[PDB]
Amino acid sequence: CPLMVKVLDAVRGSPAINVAVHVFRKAADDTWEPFASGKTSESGELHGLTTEEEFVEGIYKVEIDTKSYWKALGISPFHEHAEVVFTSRYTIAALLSPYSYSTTAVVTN
Amino acid sequence: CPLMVKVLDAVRGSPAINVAVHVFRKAADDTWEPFASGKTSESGELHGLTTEEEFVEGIYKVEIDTKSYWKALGISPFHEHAEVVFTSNDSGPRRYTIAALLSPYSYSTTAVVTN
Amino acid sequence: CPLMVKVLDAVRGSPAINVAVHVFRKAADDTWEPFASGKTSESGELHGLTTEEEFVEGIYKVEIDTKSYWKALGISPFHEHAEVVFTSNDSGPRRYTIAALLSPYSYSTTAVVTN
Amino acid sequence: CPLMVKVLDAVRGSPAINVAVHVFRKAADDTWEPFASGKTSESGELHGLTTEEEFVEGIYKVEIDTKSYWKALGISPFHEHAEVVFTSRYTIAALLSPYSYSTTAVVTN
Repeated sequence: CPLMVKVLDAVRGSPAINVAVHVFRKAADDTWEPFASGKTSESGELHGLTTEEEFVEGIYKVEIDTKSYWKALGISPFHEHAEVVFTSRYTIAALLSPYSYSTTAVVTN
Repeated sequence: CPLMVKVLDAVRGSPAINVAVHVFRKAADDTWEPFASGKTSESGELHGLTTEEEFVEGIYKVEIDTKSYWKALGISPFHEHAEVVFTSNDSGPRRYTIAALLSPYSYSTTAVVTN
Repeated sequence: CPLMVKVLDAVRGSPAINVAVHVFRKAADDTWEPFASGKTSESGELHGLTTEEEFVEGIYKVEIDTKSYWKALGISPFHEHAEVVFTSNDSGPRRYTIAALLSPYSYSTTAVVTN
Repeated sequence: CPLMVKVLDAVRGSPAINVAVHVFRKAADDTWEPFASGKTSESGELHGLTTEEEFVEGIYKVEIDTKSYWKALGISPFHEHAEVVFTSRYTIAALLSPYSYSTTAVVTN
């Protein structure tokens, strides 16, 4: 798999577990088409979203449902989600706080 | 002025100047409607985007054109832009500062919400 | 005033108020000598730490007491403090803003250096 | 090993390779005693710094030599190093830019 998503919780110092992640690809008609989705594991990682064959050149959006994550912990956060948009191994990492997030791409191989 | 945007450059240690910023509001048909826009100043700040009267409760998106900024500096970037999506909340008086710190392969955004 | 410190709270989305900040300068015997200190204001900013005349080229450490801040909010933190160590450089006129964004298990610090 | 250090480069979107890391422990006389050191690998990770037996309760400082890293890439950075100070699995992660860094602790098991 050429795409992995890793989510960390900066309040608890832990992986962010069971976070929903949705991936979209921009279609020829300029709309966002749903591409893949999943939930982070106990390690905060989401593997297997796609394959080398399916992950063609294009514009991709990774939407991380941070709001549901914080609300399940009792926290009303600022952001609706964390959005990562890029043109195409990619690791998309997100570090979450209730009123802040950071995202980093690590691109290897 | 209930909404300000501030952008910093983590490579040069400087305000990120002349960065395009677009604000959208989610419409009833679930599309994003352009709302306001501008360019960051020499202090990296964008003031005057909206008014207390216009900035009603709703879902907003602030799109920061980071890719064009890094292209102007000759540094290859990862992201097309930085997007900040939030629901505003008129429970008490509020001012929103959306702060973004930019690196070519990383950004962070923070909301500073004050009375 | 060539050196300012600004601290934000990523959990509450607010300036980090009443945070103790200590500045040190490296002495000839390689020890850290206290130089200046204060507490952040209601805007999360600490002004007036030093003067252009006092702030000569050297190695400085800015220590932000993040642990006491999180203890006051009742949130268990990881770090004892946030430390920012840098060499100042009087090649042209400069102002230094040391900005820190605090979470209980994470912080980021950025230098904004302007003419 | 109860302590791992991971360093990422936010300019290139890559692990930060061959970064020097020094660990100190505060002694009873209130001085910093050198505890362990190493260099990050091709994955940006530094494993094996210590053992469960050696990593007793105490105050630790992890000093990451970011200045040498940037200077080897032609960049004159702001910070002399990134310092992480904490009282005691710990993963200390640092994300580096020339005028900014972030550090996050991920504490598991």
